[PDB]
Amino acid sequence: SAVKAARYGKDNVRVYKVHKDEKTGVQTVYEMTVCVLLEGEIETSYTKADNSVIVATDSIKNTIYITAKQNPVTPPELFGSILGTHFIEKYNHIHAAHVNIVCHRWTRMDIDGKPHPHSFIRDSEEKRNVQVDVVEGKGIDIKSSLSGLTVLKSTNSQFWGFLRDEYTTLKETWDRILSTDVDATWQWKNFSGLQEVRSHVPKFDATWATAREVTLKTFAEDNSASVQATMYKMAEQILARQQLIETVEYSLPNKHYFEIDLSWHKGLQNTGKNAEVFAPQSDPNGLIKCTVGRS
Amino acid sequence: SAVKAARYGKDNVRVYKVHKDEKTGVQTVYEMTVCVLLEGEIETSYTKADNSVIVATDSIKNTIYITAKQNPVTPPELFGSILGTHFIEKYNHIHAAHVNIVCHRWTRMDIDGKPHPHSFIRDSEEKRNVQVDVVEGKGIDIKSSLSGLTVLKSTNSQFWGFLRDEYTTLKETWDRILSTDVDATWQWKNFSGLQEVRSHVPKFDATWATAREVTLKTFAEDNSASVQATMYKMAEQILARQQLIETVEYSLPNKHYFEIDLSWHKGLQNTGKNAEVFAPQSDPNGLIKCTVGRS
Amino acid sequence: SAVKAARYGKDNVRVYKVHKDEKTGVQTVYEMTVCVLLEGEIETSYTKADNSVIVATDSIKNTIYITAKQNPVTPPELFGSILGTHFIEKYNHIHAAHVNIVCHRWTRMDIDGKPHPHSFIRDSEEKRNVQVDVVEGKGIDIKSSLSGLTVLKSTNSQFWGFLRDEYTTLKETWDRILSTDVDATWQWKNFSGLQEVRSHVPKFDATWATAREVTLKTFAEDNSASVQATMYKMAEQILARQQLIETVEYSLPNKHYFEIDLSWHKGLQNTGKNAEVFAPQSDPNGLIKCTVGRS
Amino acid sequence: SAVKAARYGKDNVRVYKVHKDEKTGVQTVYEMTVCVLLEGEIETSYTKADNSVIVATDSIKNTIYITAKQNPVTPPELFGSILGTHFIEKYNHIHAAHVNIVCHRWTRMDIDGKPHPHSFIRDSEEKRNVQVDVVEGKGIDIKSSLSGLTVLKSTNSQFWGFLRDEYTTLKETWDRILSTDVDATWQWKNFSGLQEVRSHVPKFDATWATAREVTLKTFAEDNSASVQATMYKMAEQILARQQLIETVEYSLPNKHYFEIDLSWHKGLQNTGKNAEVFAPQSDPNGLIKCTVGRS
Ligand SMILES: O=c1[nH]c(=O)c2nc(O)[nH]c2[nH]1
Ligand SMILES: O=c1[nH]c(=O)c2nc(O)[nH]c2[nH]1
Ligand SMILES: O=c1[nH]c(=O)c2nc(O)[nH]c2[nH]1
Ligand SMILES: O=c1[nH]c(=O)c2nc(O)[nH]c2[nH]1
Ligand SMILES: [Cl-]
Ligand SMILES: [Cl-]
Ligand SMILES: [Cl-]
Ligand SMILES: [Cl-]
Ligand code: NA
Ligand code: NA
Ligand code: NA
Ligand code: NA
Repeated sequence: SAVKAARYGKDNVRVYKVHKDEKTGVQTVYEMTVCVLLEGEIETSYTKADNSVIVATDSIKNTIYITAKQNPVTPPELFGSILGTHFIEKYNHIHAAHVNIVCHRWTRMDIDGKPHPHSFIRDSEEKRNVQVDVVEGKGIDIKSSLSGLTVLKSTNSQFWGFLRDEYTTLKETWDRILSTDVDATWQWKNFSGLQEVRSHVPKFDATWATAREVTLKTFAEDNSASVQATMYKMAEQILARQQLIETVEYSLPNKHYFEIDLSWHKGLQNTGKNAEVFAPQSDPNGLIKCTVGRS
Repeated sequence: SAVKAARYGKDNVRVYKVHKDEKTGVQTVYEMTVCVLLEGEIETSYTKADNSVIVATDSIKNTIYITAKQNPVTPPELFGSILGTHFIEKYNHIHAAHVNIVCHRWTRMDIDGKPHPHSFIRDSEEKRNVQVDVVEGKGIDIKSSLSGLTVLKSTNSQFWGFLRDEYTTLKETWDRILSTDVDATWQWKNFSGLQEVRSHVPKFDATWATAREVTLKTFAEDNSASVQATMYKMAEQILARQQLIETVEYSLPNKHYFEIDLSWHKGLQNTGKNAEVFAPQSDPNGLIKCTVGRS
Repeated sequence: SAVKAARYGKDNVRVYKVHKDEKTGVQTVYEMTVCVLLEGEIETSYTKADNSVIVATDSIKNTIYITAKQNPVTPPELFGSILGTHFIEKYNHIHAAHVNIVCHRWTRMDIDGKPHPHSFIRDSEEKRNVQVDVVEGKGIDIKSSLSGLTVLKSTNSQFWGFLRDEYTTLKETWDRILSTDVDATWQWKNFSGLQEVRSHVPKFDATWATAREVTLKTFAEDNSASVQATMYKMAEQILARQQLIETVEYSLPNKHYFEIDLSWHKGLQNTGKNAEVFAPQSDPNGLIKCTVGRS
Repeated sequence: SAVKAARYGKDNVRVYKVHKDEKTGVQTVYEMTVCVLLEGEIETSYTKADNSVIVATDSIKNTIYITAKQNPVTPPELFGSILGTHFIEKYNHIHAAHVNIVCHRWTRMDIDGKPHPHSFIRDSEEKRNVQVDVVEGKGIDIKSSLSGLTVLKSTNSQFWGFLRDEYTTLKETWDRILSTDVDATWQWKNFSGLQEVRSHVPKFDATWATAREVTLKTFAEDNSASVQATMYKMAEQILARQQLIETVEYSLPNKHYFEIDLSWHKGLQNTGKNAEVFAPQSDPNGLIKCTVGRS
């Protein structure tokens, strides 16, 4: 037998960094959870018990802290590219570094209508992520995403005209609840190295904001024919506004809210146009995925 | 042996209700998770296999939906009191009803600076809860609360002057991070029945808003001497502004963020005044509780 | 306003201890998660910012490790009583200690039919817990429990003869699935102090084993008339076999498994006696509780 | 823009099936959680709001229940292949079906040393999974796995001889705790269709048992030089015993247990050979992966 693939590192490394403006007294915090997996000429640590080729995962943890100390941690696309580049430049036998970053939300509090200088609030479990693959000789591939963005619209969603056969019981509808937890990923054009990543730094935060705004506005305003149709419109817009993006992938749960027939109780009307009370369903759930690129 | 206590019912009943303003076209959604436990003369269902005294938990589920259909579900203090009163009035052998309600956040989206009529966003995992105990002959006891309100301040927190003995290693500090997930409960004066609860309906939403505002403002502005000292100030204010409240209870985790000594690496300075990068600790965590009443 | 109640300490303190038999070479591991909350004359840490009365929670953490080093950690009833006694004896102003212990399962592996000397397997998420309240002048109150014991029987469960009115839709049944996650707690006679707790040490492990065996055997063999009726039989037996127990409390979810009517599809029969495929329900769920004592 | 990839279906479909032996009266239960995602000529549901090409996810749910009713659900490799084949044979425009199955453990209870005919116990959160990709014209690809198998050995694990530079603080050790949650996947030779899958049915359960036994025995007996070295030995054996397997992939967290230096307290010795009490670390954790194939 042979080692066909191998990667190892440190997962779930929690990092907090604070910036302090000496002038204004205004402090800004950043919190993230970092994973780094390395590949390279490390097969003999598996086959021969040869640990000389292993950069200990504890050392990898240390390197994450040190790197955060000496460099900006925002935007995460940049920090990840610095962190990954470090490993392939520092260690001659390590030819790829895979860096995953989950950014947690610490939003500045408004107290008495005024932004507070050093107090924050986790105003949502929504994340902002990046996956950075730094491969020696092949540049830097970056996938940005937002996840855990949970929304619901109480009307202006439809689902009719679908295939009906002997396995079908679902009734067509022209008015239903649509709720989902949005997972959106935009993959960037391959970058040649750190210098090129640095040259596009302003585009990362701007593109994250545009992806979020487009997702929210399109969800809210589209008279949805289906989750499929709605998510395609989102992806189409994001591509049109950032040429450095090659693809956009959406993954959307369809979190069902069932009508409750209460007519058995005193002829109470609670279906169709009379539907007020619904039963949210934990499971099962639809799962719709699409990857959209350029023609 | 004998039955000393017994209660049974339905837990985790998810409910969604929509209100539709025919005029403005503006829709408002409410989602909650409801638990109802009943007590009474039901001992023989345990001792004699006598199910004639059991109001099936499935029926209890049905009753929650029907009640939500026919009554307002906001404020939750009112809905809970209606739901609990129903069981003790309807069934002669059922002398107490315990109703727990967890309200989930569906916040109206702002699209292009304008409130959207029927789209929403789960803008936080923060909850608003109520525990309503309706006891026949003894009225209605209500405990309101907010939970999952997670905050962090990066400075203006201290902890020094504590007891030092041979079990102590903790260094005194005059500048640290303070982060917690707030759990606050305010217990109302016992109400005589539904009519009295109805008479104070406007006070429930107002008091929830005041408890939240006081918690946030006091956290942000207090130069904290300790979690103990800070939470007492919160409780003191809430009591002063709502006379119908008898007690206020806070339960606050102290979620630690440790300094990282990086001096072993090229004399890098990252402690004390030079501290920029911290390691958030998942566990363990301090746990501070206090119940404050009137003298 | 005034401080009506106050307690503070350390939660989620993970502890691992290994015992090594020098003779046999056989090692035994113990893992637990510990919480300690203290009460006493500590009101001025809340009201006056007086930290001199605070035994830092970090020190409490240290004390847990030290105590585990110097004492047996099994049975948990004993370890908890030692840990709690320590705080009220050591600190003159601390009059109560509340100690919660969650024991995790590390079961010795069988390799080739032979017990392995130092390898283990988490053979279930079932726990064994204790809550120990050590109050100065009032002795030691201990509540032992097992939790997360999840079972299912595919027949020999019934539910008929329950109350039917206009809120009832549930059909009577003489054959259904019964599944639950068992939570059982047995409260011991108050002990006068550590010496008395030590004198009954052998009874703690024996009584835990009996409570588990009785729960499992009664669940498996009882032709259940209801969850109520079945759980009472369990409690009755446990009381009969350990006179040092004052009460036994069960809390049992009724985790529903619904029949699926597939007759709409080619007259497929899947209900009643023909029921083979069921839909497990995540929520809602029945919740049945009972506390049984001695007459 | 264009649709580069698309798949949609139903996730988290919980299924329970019971088998009843009319002769012995012995009942056997199976529970699983199923996901089915379809691909094909369905791009116009995204681009043109054309739902005529959509086999509703609700219908997919129905089809899972019906299929379970009419076919064996064990081994899961077979059930998944039947379920996936159905979709590509039934619908002319659907060219691939992806079926994920998570099997939950319901282990027959032993009551009084005797197997009980219809009572079971969730004796672990360990799973048995399968991922089945049925592609029209390209056969059936099956990946079997076990996950959530959590183990710990208290000695006979080492880690020394690793790379040391200016980012290294980790001390070499010749005796440490090793604990992990095992994730093991074995990928089968591509099958031509259902008939070939049926012909190898006995090999699926046998190979799962061998993978589990090899994992446990090798973990327990190997004087581990590293997680890398140990997991390679496991993979090597599994390949040697089942020729129909092409690759074996392990993914192993290294769940750290830190020594606690208690010497600051009365010279208490708790490190090295004197180490008895450890602090389990929730995070961070090492993550080691390897894919092993045939040379
Ligand atoms: O938007 C939807 N897309 C679907 O594919 C689908 N299938 C359903 O059963 N409902 C659905 N709603
Ligand atoms: O605010 C605090 N209260 C405490 O009781 C405490 N104990 C610590 O170790 N730190 C602490 N911080
Ligand atoms: O064992 C049961 N006890 C109950 O109270 C109950 N209520 C149901 O609807 N089903 C039930 N099953
Ligand atoms: O088995 C191990 N493999 C590793 O790569 C490693 N790195 C550490 O720091 N410890 C480790 N233990
Ligand atoms: Cl769907
Ligand atoms: Cl604390
Ligand atoms: Cl029930
Ligand atoms: Cl590691
Ligand atoms: Na390299
Ligand atoms: Na009554
Ligand atoms: Na004392
Ligand atoms: Na086809």
